[PDB]
Amino acid sequence: MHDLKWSAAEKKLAHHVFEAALTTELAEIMADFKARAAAITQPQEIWPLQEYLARKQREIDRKYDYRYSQLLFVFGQLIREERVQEAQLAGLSEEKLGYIRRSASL
Amino acid sequence: MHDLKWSAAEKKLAHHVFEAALTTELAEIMADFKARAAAITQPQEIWPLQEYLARKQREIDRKYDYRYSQLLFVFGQLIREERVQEAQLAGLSEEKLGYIRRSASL
Repeated sequence: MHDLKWSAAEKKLAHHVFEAALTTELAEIMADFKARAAAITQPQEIWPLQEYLARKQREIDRKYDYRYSQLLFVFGQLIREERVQEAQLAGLSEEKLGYIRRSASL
Repeated sequence: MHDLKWSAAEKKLAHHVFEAALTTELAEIMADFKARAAAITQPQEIWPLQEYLARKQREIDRKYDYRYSQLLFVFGQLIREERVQEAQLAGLSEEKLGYIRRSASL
């Protein structure tokens, strides 16, 4: 809940970085899911798979919050996870980058 | 909601037939699930897979109702689906078999 003004260039650059990170992570999840599915030998084993999928959807939902008021926190958190690099967001304002860096400290 | 008395031999035979049918159907579902999972190419496609799994769990839950008051209906319904044959339940009472046959008519 950072109420700053975003330029068109800022929303464009943010969209590119958000998408790149989300795409990479979802690819990872899809590969893991498929692996787990293939490894199933007994019907009851579908249960733990559903537990995984639920946890992953919730995780993604919370982490990839595409609301501008939240994007500085999101980016910081992705930088902390090493899914985004600060260089990718250099076009954003210095104010924004400061907030992102602080968010990468939580 | 058929309130009849069941002998030990009757519950034993019923258990054998119930298990045989459930085992076959769950094997089918597991194979289909695995096929669908393997065929997924995009993350969003996990959604329709979850819709399938939910429908299948509900279906099984309702159909394989292991309560003695309901087993004559269950068996009749499985006979109608061709997952059980009446010969498998010949050891049950004639009264029970009559109820099963009527249930196979719905």
